[PDB]
Amino acid sequence: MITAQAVLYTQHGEPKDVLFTQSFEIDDDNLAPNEVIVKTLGSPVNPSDINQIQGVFPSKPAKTTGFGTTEPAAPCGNEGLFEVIKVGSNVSSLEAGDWVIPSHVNFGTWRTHALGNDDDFIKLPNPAQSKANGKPNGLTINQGATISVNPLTAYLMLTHYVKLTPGKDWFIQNGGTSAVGKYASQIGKLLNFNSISVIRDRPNLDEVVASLKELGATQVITEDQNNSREFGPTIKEWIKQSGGEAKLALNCVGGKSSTGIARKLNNNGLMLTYGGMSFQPVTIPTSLYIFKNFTSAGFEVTELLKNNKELKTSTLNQIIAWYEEGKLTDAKSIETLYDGTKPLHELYQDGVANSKDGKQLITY
Amino acid sequence: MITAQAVLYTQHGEPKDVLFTQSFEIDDDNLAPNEVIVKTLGSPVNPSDINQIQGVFPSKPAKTTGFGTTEPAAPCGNEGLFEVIKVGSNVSSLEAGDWVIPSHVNFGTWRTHALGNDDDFIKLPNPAQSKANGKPNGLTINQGATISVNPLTAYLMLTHYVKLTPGKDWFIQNGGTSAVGKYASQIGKLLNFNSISVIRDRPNLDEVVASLKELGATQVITEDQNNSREFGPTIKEWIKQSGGEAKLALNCVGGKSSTGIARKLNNNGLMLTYGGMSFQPVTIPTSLYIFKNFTSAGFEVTELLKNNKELKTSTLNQIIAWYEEGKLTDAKSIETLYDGTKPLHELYQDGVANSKDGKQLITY
Repeated sequence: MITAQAVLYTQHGEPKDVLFTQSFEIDDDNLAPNEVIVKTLGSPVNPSDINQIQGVFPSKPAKTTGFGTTEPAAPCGNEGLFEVIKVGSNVSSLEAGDWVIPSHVNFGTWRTHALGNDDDFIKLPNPAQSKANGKPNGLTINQGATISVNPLTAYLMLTHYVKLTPGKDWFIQNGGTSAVGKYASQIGKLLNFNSISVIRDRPNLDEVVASLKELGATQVITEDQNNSREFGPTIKEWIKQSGGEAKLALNCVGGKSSTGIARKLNNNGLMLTYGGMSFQPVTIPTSLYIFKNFTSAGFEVTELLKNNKELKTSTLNQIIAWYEEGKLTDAKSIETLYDGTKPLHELYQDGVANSKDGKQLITY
Repeated sequence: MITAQAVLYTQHGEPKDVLFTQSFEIDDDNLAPNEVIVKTLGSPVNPSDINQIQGVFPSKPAKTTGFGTTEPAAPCGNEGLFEVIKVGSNVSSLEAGDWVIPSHVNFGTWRTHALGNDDDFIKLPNPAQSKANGKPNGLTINQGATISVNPLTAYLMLTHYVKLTPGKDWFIQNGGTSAVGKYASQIGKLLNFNSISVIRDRPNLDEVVASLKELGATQVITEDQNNSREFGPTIKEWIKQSGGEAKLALNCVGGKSSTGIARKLNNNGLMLTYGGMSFQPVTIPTSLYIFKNFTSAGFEVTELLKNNKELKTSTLNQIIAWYEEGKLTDAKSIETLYDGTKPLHELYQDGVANSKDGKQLITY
């Protein structure tokens, strides 16, 4: 009998206030034919996880008594990497030792173990399988645990909405040093898309710029330069010389930044908003809508993929392969190991609180 | 040999400063086979007309000498009602006495007469023709002179982008007392679309509200109510009881107003921005994009119909029919009759200056 820990809440609110840790048991001698037991390897703290706990995310796991609680409680975390421990008599798609991620949202990944059906999971190659398949790299635990949200977000925003002509057309994005921003630069490079990354000014600007250009940003400018028309002419010349157009804007900041990148688009431009920096609405000049046929839309990967398994699968398969082939690199997470000396929910509360330091991965 | 007057400018700027009237001549004894001569019956002062004269607008008429000016000058006005007075030998589509509007922009409708091709015009039934064919009404001159932009704008925004289910679904619009707002309220009633009109508060609010409801607004609310967090439930209750959804917002104000009507849409809502007050950018909370799959787009009827004659014709025919059936009404213009005792351009200047008193129509 396995004793496991889950991070739960009985009511919505701030993670710092409502989270707690619940012990529960999994009977590993009592497996229905299609059931699978997994043990968590790592799961990150994402803004959408927090939004779920706050009660504002579109989708959230149902509160239930399934963890043996007194009141209905919901689990936390939408993504993470697990190792298959044991499978039921009718399970062929998975076996012990396999790496898996949840097949759907609301699984609850902030916990040590889970019991599910085989179709609750999507198999990733573990490093031994990648090596046997002749691939130059295996996935790391961070790469598997963070593969389902930010890399798919970048890929789908660049490919699913407007068709950029390879070698010619441009996308522009703010939050250039964010996780999704760095994925989009890399994917833009792989797809032969030109791009401008707008970033905040920093002490080590020259280093960040060179680093982002290495990742695949064609040009890197600061927010100041995004908003200066002393700097403006530089950008239209870039687009001019390429023979293409700026067709797509990726916004995760809002406010003045979103206006700035929106103004850089050519006619019939599309902006996708997939994140927002606090109390800043997306602010677009009326003239862009009326005269430049600008469109501003939203992107949220979990809603997009909810009833589109084929799209999820093909996208995920391409990200997995790009990691195996050394074509994509993740940003390093700050990893906190759960050794059982500190309550699991506290590790995740720290992760929420410290997310400003960088991506927080709780590992096991 | 016809003596004609045109309102013109040699330099962009305020109509206050730059407009003047020139005489020019039209030789009616020598028409090319496809040519037509029209006299102006009426043409309005519209926002875009003023914009072209200032120059801030996109598309303008080219500055030439064709009106016999001592310097290159441009004509003013894009909307107008004309009567055919004489056609060329190959003109079958039009006869003397026919009513026509320009088939394209940049026509120059602030003048007494025009010479063009038969394909520069679109035929409308004059009242004699409507009446003879048993129609309960014929077009007034104002209805004909203002039919090409605002009625088409309202009709197309309501029908061309999202399908509102009759009796059930809602659109919401701001600028509820604008010319387009009032057409949209009427068309909504005609097509069984529910609508909320948001309007600025006024000393005679009760009268305006009653008037808009008679035109076809289902509900009318103030910008204060639009801004009210606490009013949310009432509006949700309106939509729930209809068993429909709010699918479509029409924005011509920007700022807080655009925010307020955006928030009132159900998930997967579409906003169309077709106008904007002063400064104001379209301000949309990041959450609408990310959590409610909100889309905000533009509408400009000139670009939409630029190469879609079939759509323009189909739409125009419906507006014409409704005017004839007495099912659609225009807002009354302040009419200023040009009789030659005052320079033509001065009438239009007075029109621009007195624009806040209402739609200004210069008649002939």
